[PDB]
Amino acid sequence: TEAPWVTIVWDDPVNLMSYVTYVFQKLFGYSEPHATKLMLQVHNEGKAVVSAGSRESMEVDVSKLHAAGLWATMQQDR
Ligand SMILES: [Mg+2]
Ligand SMILES: [Mg+2]
Ligand code: NI
Repeated sequence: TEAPWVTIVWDDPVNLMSYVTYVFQKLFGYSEPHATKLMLQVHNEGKAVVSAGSRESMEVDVSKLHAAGLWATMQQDR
């Protein structure tokens, strides 16, 4: 069966919170309040879904995030 996927960013001990907010705006076109909210969700919960779409589209988002130095994975949405 067909299924959509999500990209998840994970908290890490090195990166700056301000960097993550910028990366989400730059890579995804998100507004500042959206990017900051997602950043704080990852930082306070340990992880958060940052984007959603086809498996192929999430593969691109994971690669973009890895090149930025962020810990990203993808998984099917259930
Ligand atoms: Mg990270
Ligand atoms: Mg879900
Ligand atoms: Ni921290």
